[PDB]
Amino acid sequence: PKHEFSVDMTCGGCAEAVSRVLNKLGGVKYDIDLPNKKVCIESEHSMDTLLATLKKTGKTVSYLGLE
Amino acid sequence: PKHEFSVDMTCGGCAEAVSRVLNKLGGVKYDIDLPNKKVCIESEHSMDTLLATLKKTGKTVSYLGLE
Ligand SMILES: [Cu+2]
Repeated sequence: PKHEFSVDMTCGGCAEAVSRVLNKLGGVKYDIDLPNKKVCIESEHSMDTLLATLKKTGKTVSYLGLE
Repeated sequence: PKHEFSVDMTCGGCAEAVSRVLNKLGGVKYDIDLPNKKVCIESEHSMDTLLATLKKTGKTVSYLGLE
């Protein structure tokens, strides 16, 4: 499944921190779009696990949906 | 005790993120100096706990010692 999240990243540092928490979770393939404040994640991890992982950053996160 | 950490924050968004994770931990009095990449924390929480809480952000964190 391909999950789509809004994450309120406002600098390259914010983007890199997202990548680091996702790397720590593992079992993910992702792309981070800074100008559109979007993270897409291909994973077998649950929506809730991915959400909780992103929210660890301390950034505002919401779920946009799924393919 | 009064602990000091370096946290590699590059924008105000990064400072907010640090604020949010520390608020969620609770039992802390902190100040964040964004241009100097420094976070001072007065807490009864162990250094270990504060370090782990800061590293949750996915930002690079190091320990600048007791005041
Ligand atoms: Cu930032």
